[PDB]
Amino acid sequence: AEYRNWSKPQCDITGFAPFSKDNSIRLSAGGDIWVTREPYVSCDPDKCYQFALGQGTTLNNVHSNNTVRDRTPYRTLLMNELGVPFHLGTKQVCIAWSSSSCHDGKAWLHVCITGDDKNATASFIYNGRLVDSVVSWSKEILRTQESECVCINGTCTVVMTDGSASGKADTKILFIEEGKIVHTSTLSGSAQHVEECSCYPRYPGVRCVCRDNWKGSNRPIVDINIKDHSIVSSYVCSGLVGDTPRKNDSSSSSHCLDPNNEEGGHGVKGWAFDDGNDVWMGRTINETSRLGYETFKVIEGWSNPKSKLQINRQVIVDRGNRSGYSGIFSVEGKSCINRCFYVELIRGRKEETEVLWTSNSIVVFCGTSGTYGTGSWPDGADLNLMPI
Amino acid sequence: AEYRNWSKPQCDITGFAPFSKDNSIRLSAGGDIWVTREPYVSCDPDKCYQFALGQGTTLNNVHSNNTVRDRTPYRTLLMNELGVPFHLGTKQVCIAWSSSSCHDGKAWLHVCITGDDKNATASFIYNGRLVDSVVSWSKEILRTQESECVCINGTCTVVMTDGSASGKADTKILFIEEGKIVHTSTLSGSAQHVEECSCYPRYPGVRCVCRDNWKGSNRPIVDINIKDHSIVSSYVCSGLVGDTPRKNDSSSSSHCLDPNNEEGGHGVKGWAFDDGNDVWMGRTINETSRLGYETFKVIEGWSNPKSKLQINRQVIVDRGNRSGYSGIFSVEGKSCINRCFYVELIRGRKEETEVLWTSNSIVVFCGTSGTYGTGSWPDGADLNLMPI
Amino acid sequence: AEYRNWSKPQCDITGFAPFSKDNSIRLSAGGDIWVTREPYVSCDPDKCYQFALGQGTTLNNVHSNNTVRDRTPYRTLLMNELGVPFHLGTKQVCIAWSSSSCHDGKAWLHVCITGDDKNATASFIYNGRLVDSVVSWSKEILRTQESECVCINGTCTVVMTDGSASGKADTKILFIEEGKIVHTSTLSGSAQHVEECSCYPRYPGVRCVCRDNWKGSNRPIVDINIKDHSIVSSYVCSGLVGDTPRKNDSSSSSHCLDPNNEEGGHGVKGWAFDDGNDVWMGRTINETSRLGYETFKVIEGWSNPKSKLQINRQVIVDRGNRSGYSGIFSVEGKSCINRCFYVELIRGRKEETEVLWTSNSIVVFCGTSGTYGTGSWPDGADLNLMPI
Amino acid sequence: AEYRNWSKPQCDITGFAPFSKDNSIRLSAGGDIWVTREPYVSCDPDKCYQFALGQGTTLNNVHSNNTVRDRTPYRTLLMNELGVPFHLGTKQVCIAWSSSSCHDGKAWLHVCITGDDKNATASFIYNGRLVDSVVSWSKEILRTQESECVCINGTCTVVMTDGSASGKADTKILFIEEGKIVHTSTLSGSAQHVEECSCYPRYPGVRCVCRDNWKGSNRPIVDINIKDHSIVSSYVCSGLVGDTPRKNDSSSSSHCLDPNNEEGGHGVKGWAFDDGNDVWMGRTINETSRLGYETFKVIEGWSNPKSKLQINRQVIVDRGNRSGYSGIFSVEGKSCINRCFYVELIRGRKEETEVLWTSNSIVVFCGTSGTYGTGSWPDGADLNLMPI
Ligand SMILES: *[C@@H]1O[C@H](CO)[C@@H](O[C@@H]2O[C@H](CO)[C@@H](O[C@@H]3O[C@H](CO[C@H]4O[C@H](CO)[C@@H](O)[C@H](O)[C@@H]4O)[C@@H](O)[C@H](O[C@H]4O[C@H](CO)[C@@H](O)[C@H](O)[C@@H]4O)[C@@H]3O)[C@H](O)[C@H]2NC(C)=O)[C@H](O)[C@H]1NC(C)=O
Ligand SMILES: *[C@@H]1O[C@H](CO)[C@@H](O[C@@H]2O[C@H](CO)[C@@H](O[C@@H]3O[C@H](CO[C@H]4O[C@H](CO)[C@@H](O)[C@H](O)[C@@H]4O)[C@@H](O)[C@H](O[C@H]4O[C@H](CO)[C@@H](O)[C@H](O)[C@@H]4O)[C@@H]3O)[C@H](O)[C@H]2NC(C)=O)[C@H](O)[C@H]1NC(C)=O
Ligand SMILES: *[C@@H]1O[C@H](CO)[C@@H](O[C@@H]2O[C@H](CO)[C@@H](O[C@@H]3O[C@H](CO[C@H]4O[C@H](CO)[C@@H](O)[C@H](O)[C@@H]4O)[C@@H](O)[C@H](O[C@H]4O[C@H](CO)[C@@H](O)[C@H](O)[C@@H]4O)[C@@H]3O)[C@H](O)[C@H]2NC(C)=O)[C@H](O)[C@H]1NC(C)=O
Ligand SMILES: *[C@@H]1O[C@H](CO)[C@@H](O[C@@H]2O[C@H](CO)[C@@H](O[C@@H]3O[C@H](CO[C@H]4O[C@H](CO)[C@@H](O)[C@H](O)[C@@H]4O)[C@@H](O)[C@H](O[C@H]4O[C@H](CO)[C@@H](O)[C@H](O)[C@@H]4O)[C@@H]3O)[C@H](O)[C@H]2NC(C)=O)[C@H](O)[C@H]1NC(C)=O
Ligand SMILES: *[C@@H]1O[C@H](CO)[C@@H](O)[C@H](O)[C@H]1NC(C)=O
Ligand SMILES: *[C@@H]1O[C@H](CO)[C@@H](O)[C@H](O)[C@H]1NC(C)=O
Ligand SMILES: *[C@@H]1O[C@H](CO)[C@@H](O)[C@H](O)[C@H]1NC(C)=O
Ligand SMILES: *[C@@H]1O[C@H](CO)[C@@H](O)[C@H](O)[C@H]1NC(C)=O
Ligand SMILES: *[C@@H]1O[C@H](CO)[C@@H](O)[C@H](O)[C@H]1NC(C)=O
Ligand SMILES: *[C@@H]1O[C@H](CO)[C@@H](O)[C@H](O)[C@H]1NC(C)=O
Ligand SMILES: *[C@@H]1O[C@H](CO)[C@@H](O)[C@H](O)[C@H]1NC(C)=O
Ligand SMILES: *[C@@H]1O[C@H](CO)[C@@H](O)[C@H](O)[C@H]1NC(C)=O
Ligand SMILES: [Ca+2]
Ligand SMILES: [Ca+2]
Ligand SMILES: [Ca+2]
Ligand SMILES: [Ca+2]
Ligand SMILES: [Ca+2]
Ligand SMILES: [Ca+2]
Repeated sequence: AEYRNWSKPQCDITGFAPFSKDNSIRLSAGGDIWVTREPYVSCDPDKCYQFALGQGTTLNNVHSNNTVRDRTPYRTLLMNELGVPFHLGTKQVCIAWSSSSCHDGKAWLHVCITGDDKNATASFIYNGRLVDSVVSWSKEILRTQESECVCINGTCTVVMTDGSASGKADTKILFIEEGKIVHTSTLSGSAQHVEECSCYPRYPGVRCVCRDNWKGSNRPIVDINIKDHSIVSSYVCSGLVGDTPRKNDSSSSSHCLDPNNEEGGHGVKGWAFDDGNDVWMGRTINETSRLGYETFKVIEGWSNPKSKLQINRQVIVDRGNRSGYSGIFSVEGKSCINRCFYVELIRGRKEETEVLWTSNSIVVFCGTSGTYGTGSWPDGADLNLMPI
Repeated sequence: AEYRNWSKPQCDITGFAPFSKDNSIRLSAGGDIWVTREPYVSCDPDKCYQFALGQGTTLNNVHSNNTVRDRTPYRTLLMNELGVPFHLGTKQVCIAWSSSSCHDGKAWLHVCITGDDKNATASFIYNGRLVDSVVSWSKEILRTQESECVCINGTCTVVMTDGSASGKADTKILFIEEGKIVHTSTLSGSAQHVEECSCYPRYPGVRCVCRDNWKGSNRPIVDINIKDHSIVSSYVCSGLVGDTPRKNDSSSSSHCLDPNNEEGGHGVKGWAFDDGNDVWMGRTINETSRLGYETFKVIEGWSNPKSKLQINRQVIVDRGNRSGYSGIFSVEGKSCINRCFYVELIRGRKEETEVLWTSNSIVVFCGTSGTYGTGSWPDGADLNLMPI
Repeated sequence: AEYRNWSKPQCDITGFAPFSKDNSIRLSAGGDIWVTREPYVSCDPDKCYQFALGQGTTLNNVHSNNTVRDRTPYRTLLMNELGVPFHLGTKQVCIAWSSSSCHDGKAWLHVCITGDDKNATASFIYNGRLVDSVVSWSKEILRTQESECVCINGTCTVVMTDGSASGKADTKILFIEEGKIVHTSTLSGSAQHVEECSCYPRYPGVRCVCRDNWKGSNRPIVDINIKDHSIVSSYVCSGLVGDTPRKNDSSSSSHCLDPNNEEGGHGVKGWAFDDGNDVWMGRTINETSRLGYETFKVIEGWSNPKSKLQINRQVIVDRGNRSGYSGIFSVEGKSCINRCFYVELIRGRKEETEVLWTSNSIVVFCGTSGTYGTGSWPDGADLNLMPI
Repeated sequence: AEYRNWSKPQCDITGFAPFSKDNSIRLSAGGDIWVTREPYVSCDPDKCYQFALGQGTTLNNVHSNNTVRDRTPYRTLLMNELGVPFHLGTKQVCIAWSSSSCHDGKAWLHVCITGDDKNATASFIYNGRLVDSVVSWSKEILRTQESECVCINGTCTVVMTDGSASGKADTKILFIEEGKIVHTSTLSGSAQHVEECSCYPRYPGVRCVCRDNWKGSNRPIVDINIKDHSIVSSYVCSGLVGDTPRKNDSSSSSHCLDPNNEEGGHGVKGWAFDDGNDVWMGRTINETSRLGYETFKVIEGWSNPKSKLQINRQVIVDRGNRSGYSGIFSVEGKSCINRCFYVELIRGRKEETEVLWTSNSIVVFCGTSGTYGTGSWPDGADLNLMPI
């Protein structure tokens, strides 16, 4: 086995094609399925895995009451092969209420954060054994991506944030070789508030598209030099912005270096990536809440903060159906690196009151250079009929 | 690992021997089993897999109401090892309400069709990663085999139909190398309406025996040249015809080049294959509905449209018990290529009203050059006692 | 991978040591466990598998009513790794109401018999593909071992019986190379009625200890020359006899060449093997029914029909708890071939009336040259409390 | 594959980092989970396994009544991959009410003890086959570690005790090469009462930290020379003692060679290991019962019986939540041997009366040379709401 370098061109992308769905909530109506949130997909050199943060319970289970909560001692990172729903035989790969995973071409890395809100611990688990850990630096919910980290030449990188949700915080990018934290660079450049980075290889570096929870409805960008550890940061230029909340299409504005200051507070995890000077991104369709999910190409939307010229719109989930977190992952082809995305379909509290629990299913798409049609892939669970 | 060429003679066939049954519906009476239809078997160079189109639900599950429906967003292709019933730990290999799979000797191909009836998308997934997709060409339920595709020298072929069920439609045969659509040939020769081809290697080409849903109770044949991409087409000569509906044995007639125009409208998925100038086929015993299932050898039935001389009849499922789709698959022996078949045993709506759901189990047989006896392998589920 | 020859000495045996138990019936009280009977253990060169004949249902399942019946269309051979209870994810390896399996060192053989009582079919499945089949020869429940076949130099042998349970029948020993029936020898020598042979390698041949269902409470022996296909047969000399029913210890008698004519009618599957001129065997403790299970060494009990000198008694299952079929299997050590046995613990009908079903669990022991103690390993299920 | 020598330095340890949790009891509230006690973790050269002694039942199961009992015929050793909860598809690797497992670098050894209290049998199972067994020597609950054995150069060692719980007993250390008992050394040196040793490699020997159930609240130490089979024994010097019960921190005293005679009677399984002349250990926080669980480094606590200078305290489980057995396991890194521990979280009888059963979940930590924070990882099951 060799290390993944990802030293290949990004694939031709004309839009995205259907790839997986787990129907997890519909299945949990007549089966033992884990209660989850904050899921993601990541793949070894052969095949993909779906991950999620469990609530240490199944759904048709008295313990599923109040799974609205973000951090308990019972949250673990569940890891299955993609499209195998989180059944009772699913492996919990670490204790974690925040996490991120990747494969360097030789073995898995899991970055797992649990413990006290004011003093959480990040364990680093590579090749099925604990190799390192770090404390919270700022003592206020040490957290990371909730999607795949990225490894190049065997150096894995991961964005972690400690401190305020709605003010300045302390973001650090760690570098990991065989599970060992070998360097820490701190957040630098013009990105002001960084979370939950959806990151992807982009030889010779990594690139991340994050969530500003403070002043921006534009998403931050972070560029990571793997070799000398340098960090630059900015925002997705594109005049059509990717966070939720945001202002509508006619009212919105962005900026390449600064938060737009537009409904900025709060956010949702999301993704985007560069296509020359164009940008592919997706987002919730509804501008205030996590209902619906679309993707498009903004032309010059990677280098022109004034551009609102989208093309290749696809509805992934229609505007009446619920979405949630979404993130990028990258899959090496024969000649090129393709780009894929998953989308958390959240059901339950607080939005839905028919049931006491909070879970999610996923649906997953992949970049295609072929043709494709139209549709809608929502959760499909009828909450009026689920475990009373 | 090398590519499958299948450059071996077809095995001596004196009839078929029992091979698998999953008892899926009986199991679903006290366990969590997926609701399925449109199943098939296909095998890698070591071992076989059962596939089916799930309804994104298990049976003892409120979501199993109305699984009569043919296409929802929740349908995925389930893939298990043959004889492992579709339990909750079963892997969903793509989103699909129409599908077809094969192994080229190196890796799996899945052809998966989902999305809008008028604009469905066909994703092509090879070696656990999406490589291509195509849109509907005619905008009316893009669909494919519901049984294994066939790959020779690493070029996989698959029949896909778009357009009318009960008039002319646009059938295309695609060619796929490592998940990449490398050519499309359109349907040619004298076959008028083509569906759900049960296809099998026949070095140097592929051969398919399809379903005419329009004017024929004889089944179409399609011959696919893998090397220069040419396509010829006709009908199964044999005077005893293989579709359902059909006219009875004394009243029936066929034709080698044309639909018999005999109760032709509608049909059911089925299979047949040549044995010199003889033909092996199977079919439902009842001539109007999917009750019972038999197989036989019509002598000169591959080259003489007047022949009604059958021998080696076997009842697979008796005439009081329900059948459904059936299709061929092919298994490489030490010296020869054997031929096998599965048979969908459909239970539930609309025919059976004791329950609100629609599922199936399977039973599977294989060509044998040995001797064999007699029996009946129905579904065995007592619907009077199942999830009320 | 090479072929198993088993060209090693039988291990020193001072008695048997505990090896596995599946608690299948106790588990089925709060889980989805298959209804089974006629189980056995067999092992590949690495590890062991438990097999059983399923009733195409789980226990807490309406379909478990009447699983007393010996042959239905829904019976399949279940195969798990040893000590993994027959859960819903268990693989059904063929359709079978009678079966036998072995590994030649390269791949599995399954011998599977299903279909009409008067015209049953025996499929031969090797390396995950059907290679041969035979019809019933005598048209009266073609049946085989219900325990492992034995393969030497890649020629597997299996005893099959067709015809009368309580008169002369037609026993044949088949020889199989890569799933192909390459020869059939018919039953020869002085054994009059042969069933359900518990067979074991004994270089250069195989040896079997069977069930006489007609005139003998002594068990038959069958010797199989793998190279020239010759067959001799007799009975276990030992004056303490191994069938059930039988006469008590003081009243009993045997004979090396002839059925003892002692309560002979009927029987139960069992095992024994030679240790020089001594014999190891086990049997039910109760002499008329399948309650309890013991093992011992009869000294000179392999060559002297008058000897009733037992030593090294072990209770495997105490005389108040239910037993059932038991059979031998053989496990290659570094220097020697060890001998092991499983014991069917039958629960349910007709003997137990608290429930409508009929199943079994297993317990398994292995030959040891060490020391060992005493105990009792019954089924442990409280049928007064099970699925009403 | 080569033999594990463990000829590497013990890793830098600054405390312990989170590693796994199975939430087994919370899961058993809406799923089929085994009833267990006496669990442990052990790892092959790639990955870790959780083990436990099952009660031959699942929790939501009538058979879970009275699982308070220590030895029944239905207890088997369950083995899963670490963090896969003991679901119904879990493999029972032997019959055992006392056990211990290890991997020599080539294959697993299981040491399994079942049968009569006064005449129990210890089976030794290596590479999926029984190789040896021994009887009870003293005829009073032959028992072993309930945590991993240790293998060096392919000689595995294991501590076993027979005889009195609250007086002198007969402890022996066995040596096993490929499952074969090749020598037995008896307990020697100044350790008076030995149980349930938590053992760990320490090249060139093994070292164990045990439970004195008679006169000591200090834990015994046993040193095992693998090459010449010699045995020395003593007690953990450290003035803060590791058993439960014990006297409080201000009242307590220890002794390097003798039981402290301090509330000594009874005990709980535990672990410790040397760090130069310092000692790492953990223990229950409550001094009389198995509520809470902490770990610390006593400075000079390995060579000075007067030292009560602890540093690097971590709460693993807070003082209101239940603990239980805990034990060490060892994981080979690239350059060093790390040390990890699991902790049995016991729920049910006799302490908790809301339910009739007795089970446990686990939580697992690992030595880290990094930094770490604070938290609490209890069982989390609400017994007021569980299977009535
Ligand atoms: C079958 O499926 C395919 C693929 O999904 C559909 O084709 C796509 O249709 C979408 C939506 O209409 C297209 O996305 C849109 O691109 C527009 C670009 O304008 C024109 O420019 C191109 C070339 O430059 C011309 O060839 C063409 O005439 C375009 O019209 C944007 O203006 C759109 O944005 C606006 O409309 C959307 C959606 O309605 C609004 O929500 C936005 O906020 C905004 O106002 C949009 O992005 C897409 O490019 C097409 N894809 C491809 C590959 O062709 C078929 O429409 C579909 N068929 C059926 C029957 O459903
Ligand atoms: C045990 O199991 C075996 C195998 O299943 C059975 O043997 C088969 O029996 C079937 C059904 O009778 C045979 O199939 C039939 O072939 C007929 C051919 O006619 C004769 O020609 C051959 C040689 O040319 C002669 O040797 C022989 O005498 C044949 O009679 C066809 O005429 C049949 O078609 C007609 O009958 C069927 C079924 O009854 C109708 O439904 C049809 O519509 C049609 O009118 C039929 O196809 C088969 O060939 C036999 N197989 C083998 C390998 O021999 C045994 O019968 C069975 N035994 C018991 C006791 O059940
Ligand atoms: C702990 O566990 C061990 C192993 O299970 C037990 O030791 C075994 O005990 C059994 C049962 O008593 C022994 O089996 C018996 O062998 C007898 C042979 O007679 C003597 O011959 C030898 C040497 O030739 C002498 O050393 C010895 O004194 C023997 O007594 C047979 O006569 C027995 O058959 C009769 O008794 C049985 C059982 O009671 C009846 O049911 C039979 O029908 C018959 O009348 C019997 O086969 C066995 O050999 C011992 N094994 C070993 C390895 O020593 C311990 O007894 C046990 N301890 C406790 C406390 O339970
Ligand atoms: C975030 O998480 C980290 C790691 O868990 C915490 O830091 C640890 O805090 C614990 C508990 O206070 C420390 O353990 C203690 O060590 C003491 C040593 O005394 C001093 O000596 C060192 C150097 O020699 C000085 O640097 C330092 O000032 C120490 O104070 C012992 O005295 C303690 O034992 C006593 O206190 C405990 C716990 O309160 C009692 O229960 C005992 O019975 C006993 O009386 C104790 O062992 C530990 O060393 C720290 N670890 C590290 C790596 O620094 C942070 O406290 C935490 N932050 C928050 C906000 O929760
Ligand atoms: C669910 O949790 C809430 C918050 O603790 C609690 O008040 C409520 O009683 C719980 N609901 C049920 C049905 O137990
Ligand atoms: C967005 O979601 C809100 C919240 O329910 C809803 O009321 C509103 O109609 C939605 N807005 C749009 C523009 O679809
Ligand atoms: C099942 O679905 C039908 C069609 O929508 C609906 O009318 C009916 O109420 C459903 N049945 C039940 C029991 O909910
Ligand atoms: C075919 O099926 C129909 C539909 O129920 C039934 O009424 C009829 O009797 C069957 N016909 C034959 C010839 O068996
Ligand atoms: C079980 O089967 C018997 C035999 O057919 C039948 O008479 C009886 O009604 C069945 N029992 C139940 C409870 O359905
Ligand atoms: C054997 O079993 C029968 C059947 O129940 C029982 O009545 C009898 O007591 C048993 N006999 C012996 C000798 O244990
Ligand atoms: C549980 O076991 C105890 C001890 O045998 C018994 O007395 C009691 O009846 C059992 N409880 C139930 C609910 O059956
Ligand atoms: C220890 O546990 C006992 C048993 O319930 C409890 O009563 C006591 O308060 C605990 N002691 C301490 C010091 O926490
Ligand atoms: Ca924001
Ligand atoms: Ca259930
Ligand atoms: Ca038709
Ligand atoms: Ca008999
Ligand atoms: Ca249940
Ligand atoms: Ca003590």
